[PDB]
Amino acid sequence: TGRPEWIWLALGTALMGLGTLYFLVKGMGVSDPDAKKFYAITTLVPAIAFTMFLSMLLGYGLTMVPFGGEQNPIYWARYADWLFTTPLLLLDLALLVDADQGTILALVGADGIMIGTGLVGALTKVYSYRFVWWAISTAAMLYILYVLFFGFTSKAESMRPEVASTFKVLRNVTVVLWSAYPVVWLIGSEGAGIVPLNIETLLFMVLDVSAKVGFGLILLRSRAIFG
Ligand SMILES: CCCCCCCCCCCCCC(=O)OC[C@H](COP(=O)([O-])OCC[N+](C)(C)C)OC(=O)CCCCCCCCCCCCC
Ligand SMILES: *C/C=C(C)/C=C/C=C(C)/C=C/C1=C(C)CCCC1(C)C
Repeated sequence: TGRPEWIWLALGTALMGLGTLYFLVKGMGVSDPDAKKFYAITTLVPAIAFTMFLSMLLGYGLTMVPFGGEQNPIYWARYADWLFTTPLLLLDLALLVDADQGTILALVGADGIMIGTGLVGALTKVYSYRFVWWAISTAAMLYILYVLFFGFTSKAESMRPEVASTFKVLRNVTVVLWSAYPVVWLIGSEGAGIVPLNIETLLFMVLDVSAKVGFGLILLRSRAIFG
């Protein structure tokens, strides 16, 4: 009966599910208050992803948008996942380096703009204006990456070296993974239409699992989260 990207939505669901269960069991077993905060934020991340992957697998979160002369499938539920999960990831990073309150507000604001303007782009009917929204979104993304690379690293230098070195691995993972998203959007079913929907779903699933479960495994096994 159903669409060919179903298999990657199914594999996504299973990996986000097992990662959530694993983080939950390890988290409930620790007593340190600082570690526990990291566990709570980091378990919630793949939990939200699991629910959105499951919804899309069962045929929700999907709409048709007319552009370029034809009717194009667009998965909007992805944006509902990212709207909450991307700022939770940034909060992990900010807590790890003791970032200022004003910095966090600015980053979460920027992140909201990135996801909101990405979604507006995805839903826009005049082909060339899709890319105006994409460009605004990518600018907001680049501001985030600049602040993580220059501002957060400088804050990390005032921490003990094992905290600084955990931050640097997470930072490097984040910059590499996050910088690929605007490229997948540009060339896939939301932008140019070159890479088909099934392969695009495969790419976003690998990126998402790496950015959430991978990131999580690295953070939650470090000594850096302990009080
Ligand atoms: C990360 C941020 C960096 C990117 C920022 C700028 C990059 C340089 C892009 C400029 C190229 C476009 C200029 C052009 O060349 O001509 C103008 C083009 C004609 O468009 P129009 O005749 O429909 O009316 C438009 C008139 N109006 C807007 C009032 C309705 O202005 C447009 O629309 C607007 C489309 C341009 C903005 C989005 C850039 C395209 C990005 C990549 C596209 C990739 C293709 C695979
Ligand atoms: C768990 C999900 C993660 C870590 C997702 C990150 C998603 C982005 C960095 C998305 C960025 C986008 C742009 C830069 C422009 C166009 C569309 C967006 C949402 C895909």
